[PDB]
Amino acid sequence: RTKPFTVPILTVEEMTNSRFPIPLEKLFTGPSSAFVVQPQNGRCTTDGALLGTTQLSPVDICTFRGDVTHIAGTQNYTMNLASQNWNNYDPTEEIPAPLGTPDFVGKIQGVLTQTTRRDGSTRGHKATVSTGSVHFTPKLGSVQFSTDTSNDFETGQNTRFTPVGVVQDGSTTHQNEPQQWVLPDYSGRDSHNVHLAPAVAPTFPGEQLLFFRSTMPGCSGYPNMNLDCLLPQEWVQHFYQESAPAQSDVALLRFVNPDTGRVLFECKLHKSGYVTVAHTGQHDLVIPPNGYFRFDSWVNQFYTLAPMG
Amino acid sequence: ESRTKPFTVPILTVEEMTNSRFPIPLEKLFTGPSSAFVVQPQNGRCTTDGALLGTTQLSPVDICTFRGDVTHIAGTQNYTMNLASQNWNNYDPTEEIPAPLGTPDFVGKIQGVLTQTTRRDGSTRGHKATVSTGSVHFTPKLGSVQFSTDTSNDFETGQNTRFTPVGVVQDGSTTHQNEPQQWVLPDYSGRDSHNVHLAPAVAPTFPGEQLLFFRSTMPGCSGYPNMNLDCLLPQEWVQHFYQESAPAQSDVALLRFVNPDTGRVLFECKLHKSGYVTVAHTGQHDLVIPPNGYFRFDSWVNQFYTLAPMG
Ligand SMILES: CC(=O)N[C@H]1[C@H](O[C@H]2[C@@H](O)[C@@H](CO)O[C@@H](O[C@H]3[C@H](O)[C@@H](O)[C@H](O)O[C@@H]3CO)[C@@H]2O)O[C@H](CO)[C@@H](O[C@@H]2O[C@@H](C)[C@@H](O)[C@@H](O)[C@@H]2O)[C@@H]1O[C@@H]1O[C@H](CO)[C@H](O)[C@H](O)[C@H]1O[C@@H]1O[C@@H](C)[C@@H](O)[C@@H](O)[C@@H]1O
Ligand SMILES: CC(=O)N[C@H]1[C@H](O[C@H]2[C@@H](O)[C@@H](CO)O[C@@H](O[C@H]3[C@H](O)[C@@H](O)[C@H](O)O[C@@H]3CO)[C@@H]2O)O[C@H](CO)[C@@H](O[C@@H]2O[C@@H](C)[C@@H](O)[C@@H](O)[C@@H]2O)[C@@H]1O[C@@H]1O[C@H](CO)[C@H](O)[C@H](O)[C@H]1O[C@@H]1O[C@@H](C)[C@@H](O)[C@@H](O)[C@@H]1O
Repeated sequence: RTKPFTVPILTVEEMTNSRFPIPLEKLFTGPSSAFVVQPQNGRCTTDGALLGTTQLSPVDICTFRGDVTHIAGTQNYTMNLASQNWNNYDPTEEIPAPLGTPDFVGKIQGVLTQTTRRDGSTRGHKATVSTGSVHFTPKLGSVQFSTDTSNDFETGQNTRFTPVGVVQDGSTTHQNEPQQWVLPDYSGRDSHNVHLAPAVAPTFPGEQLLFFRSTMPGCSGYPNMNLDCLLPQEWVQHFYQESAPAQSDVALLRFVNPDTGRVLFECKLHKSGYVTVAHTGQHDLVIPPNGYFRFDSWVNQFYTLAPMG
Repeated sequence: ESRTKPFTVPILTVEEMTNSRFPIPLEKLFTGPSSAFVVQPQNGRCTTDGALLGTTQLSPVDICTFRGDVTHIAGTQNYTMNLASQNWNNYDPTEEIPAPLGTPDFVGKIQGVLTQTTRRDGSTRGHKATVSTGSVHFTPKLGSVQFSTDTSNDFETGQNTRFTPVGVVQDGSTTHQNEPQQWVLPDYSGRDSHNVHLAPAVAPTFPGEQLLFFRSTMPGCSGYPNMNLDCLLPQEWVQHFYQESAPAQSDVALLRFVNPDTGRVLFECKLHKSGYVTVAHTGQHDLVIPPNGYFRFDSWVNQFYTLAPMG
C-alpha cells in the first residue's frame, strides 16, 4: 500500500496561524455564504502542493524586503520588492504575488529596519503598509509604506518590514477593518488578480467550514483582530514534507481529548486542503487545551459527520 | 542495533528553514573555533530523539516574545511586565526550566513593539519598546521583566499586553559591534542568583572537529550592533524531532549534505544525539552551498567515525 497520510500531533495552541506570524488560539465555525473564503496563504493540498501565495516559513509571512526610495515631501517610502533570499522578484512567474504577501485588506503596522552596507550602521522606524491602497501593487514589484520619518532611510540599501499587528480609524465604525475576507488588488486598481488558490465552501447539507483562528495584535484604534486560516501553518509544512497521496475525497479526522480519551468531534479534511465540520451557526468551539487531531481514514464526500456538540 | 522507526531530518534547504533563537529565516552555514567562548544557548535545544531542553519550545513565532500585564514606573517611560505563559495562564516560576519558554538566551537590547488591547471596548495601542536582557531588571525566571518605551500615560494596567521582537540595537558612541553578545546568557533570575536547568554547554570533542552553526542576521534598529546570530539546530529540526521521536541507535547521526540536482554529496557531518552538529574543519569559513541542497540522514555511526574533510 501507498504512503499513510497523517496530520501533526499538535494542539491548537502549539501551532501557528498561516496568514500572519502569530500562534493559533481557538477553533471557530460559522456560515460562510455572505463572504468569499479565498485566502492565499496557508493553502496546500493534503498531498503537499502549495497553492496561492503559500510558502513554508512561518515567520516570513506578511513581511517585505527590498530597497526603498523616499516620496518627495511626504513621510512615505516606495519599496521595490526583492525575493525572500534578496534575489530579484520575478513578476512574470505564475503566482498571484510574492509568496507570503498579505492576503487580506487592512493596514498592517510594523517596523522597517535598514542596514547601511558600507559601515554596518542600522536604523529602524515604525511603518505602516495599507493593502487597500492604490500603491499596494506587490505583483508589480512595489508597495508603499507610510512612516514617521522624512530623512532617515537611504537609497540602495537592504530594508526589511516586520509585521506587528493592525490598525483602524477611531472615528470609523469600530471593527470596520481589516477585512480578512477581501483580497487586495495585487496589481493595483483595474487589474485582475491571477493564479489564485480556489475559493472554498461547504458542499454538504448541515456542514460549515472549520476555521483555525488567531487574534492579530491591535496597534491603534478599534480594529477587527479576528483572523481565520484554513490550515495551521504546521499542517502545510507537514503535508509538504510528507506528500502522502490522497486515497479518497476526504480525510476523516477525529479531535480527541487525551484526558478522557474520548473523541470530541469529527471533521473532514478535504483533499484540496480545508476543513468542514457538521454544525449550523456561529460557534467558538470549547476544547481541552491538550486536545489534538488524528487522521482516521479516507472516506468519500458523502460521509455523514456526527453533529459537533 | 534494533528494529525501530527510522530516524530522519526534514527535507528542507537551509533558506527554507528558520532560526531557532529569533523569529527570522536561516541564511547560511557557518563554522569556526569555539574554545574561546561558552556555547550554551537555551533556545534551539532538542535531542535527536525529541527531548526539548533549556527554554526551547515549538512555535517559531513565539521566540523572544513576552506577554503579560504591565504597570508603569513613575516619572520614566519604563514599564514592568508581569509575565504570563504562552496560553495566557500564569507563569509558574517553579517549573523546572531556566526561564519562561522562549525567553531570549543572550545579552543584548532587543527592540520591538508593545501592543495592548482593552478587553472591555476593543481599543488598542502599540508603542516602540526595548528590552535590555543584561539589565538588573531582567528577571524572567521570577516572572517579571522591564521595557523602556516612548509613552508615559498610554498603557493601561490589568490588560493583555504582548511584546513583538523586531531586532537589536547598540550605542554608537561605544565600540562598534560590542553588543548584542550572542554567547552570553542573561541572568534569568537577575543579580546574585544562579541560572538553573540549563541545556549543557557544547564543544566538539574530536580531533579536527568544529561546530556547524546555522546562521541568520538579526535586523538592526539602531547603531552598530553585532547582528550575527547562530543556532545549533534549525527550528524546523526541533519541531521535527519533537514530533517524530525516532529512537537513537548511537550517539552520532551521520548526515550528508546533498545536492538533489546532481545527486552528489557536498560534505558530511555529525549530528549528535544531544542535539548539535559538528564538521571536520579548522578555521572560520562561510560554507558555499547550492541553494537547493538539503541534509540527509544516512546512518548511525559509533563514537570513533572520522568525517571526510569538508572543503
Ligand atoms: C489617547 C486616546 O485614547 N486617544 C483617543 C481619543 O480619546 C479621547 C477621549 O477618550 C476623550 C473622552 O473624554 O478624552 C480624551 O482625553 C481625556 C482623557 O482621557 C482624560 O484622562 C482627561 O481627564 O479628560 C480628557 C478629555 O478628552 C481622549 O484623548 O479619542 C480619539 C477618538 O477616538 C482617538 O482618535 C481617533 O482614533 C485614532 C486611532 C485615530 O484614528 C484618530 O483619527 C481618531 O480621531 C484617540 O486615539 C488616538 O488617536 C490619535 C490620533 O492621532 C492617535 O492616532 C493615537 O494613535 C490614537 O491612540 C491609539 O488608539 C486610540 C484610538 C486609542 O484607543 C488609544 O488607546 C491608542 O493609543
Ligand atoms: C542621524 C544619525 O545618523 N545620527 C547618528 C550620528 O551620525 C552623525 C555623525 O556621523 C556626524 C559625523 O559625520 O555627522 C552627522 O550628520 C552629518 C552627516 O553624516 C554628513 O552627511 C554631513 O556631512 O554632516 C552632517 C552634520 O553632522 C550625523 O548625523 O552619529 C552618532 C554616533 O555615530 C549616532 O548616535 C550614536 O549611537 C546612537 C545609538 C546613540 O546611542 C547615540 O548615543 C550615539 O551618539 C547617531 O545615531 C542616532 O543617535 C541618535 C541619538 O539620540 C538616536 O540614537 C538615533 O536613533 C540614531 O540614529 C540611528 O543610528 C545612528 C547610528 C544611525 O545609524 C542612524 O541612521 C539611525 O537612525
